[PDB]
Amino acid sequence: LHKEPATLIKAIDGDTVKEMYKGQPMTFRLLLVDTPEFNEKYGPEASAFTKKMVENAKKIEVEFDKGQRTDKYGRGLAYIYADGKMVNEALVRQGLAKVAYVYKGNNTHEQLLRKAEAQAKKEKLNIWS
Ligand SMILES: Cc1cn([C@H]2C[C@H](OP(=O)(O)O)[C@@H](COP(=O)(O)O)O2)c(=O)[nH]c1=O
Ligand SMILES: [Ca+2]
Repeated sequence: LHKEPATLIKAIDGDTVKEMYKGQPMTFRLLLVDTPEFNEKYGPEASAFTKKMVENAKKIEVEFDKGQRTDKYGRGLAYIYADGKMVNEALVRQGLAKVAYVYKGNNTHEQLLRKAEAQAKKEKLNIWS
């Protein structure tokens, strides 16, 4: 895989972010994770985590996997990086997302994220508390 540029348009919630990619606005859904909805427990906190992460970053990047790049709702599916740090993984490491939606096409970083989840679980972090 490789990183490609994008600029933040707007944080949306824990695992969705509006970004400009190849000069077009689009909503990205983070691969391999599931944050709770804003209305659920840790939802506000997930949204807050992702927001600060992408808003503070001098450089946002987008990384498509090998399978499909758009989901059935037209959302981009990618690993998103903030100054080189992966938002998907960072959420999971903090117990603010579960590893989820692991489809055979698009799972390059599954084991990395599962390793993070294990550590979050060990620490009884947030969702795991
Ligand atoms: C993360 C991800 C979600 N989706 C779809 C499956 C789920 O469909 P349904 O909406 O029919 O449940 C939905 C989960 O997104 P949210 O967790 O953002 O709701 O998005 C994919 O198709 N591919 C993916 O990689
Ligand atoms: Ca969600």
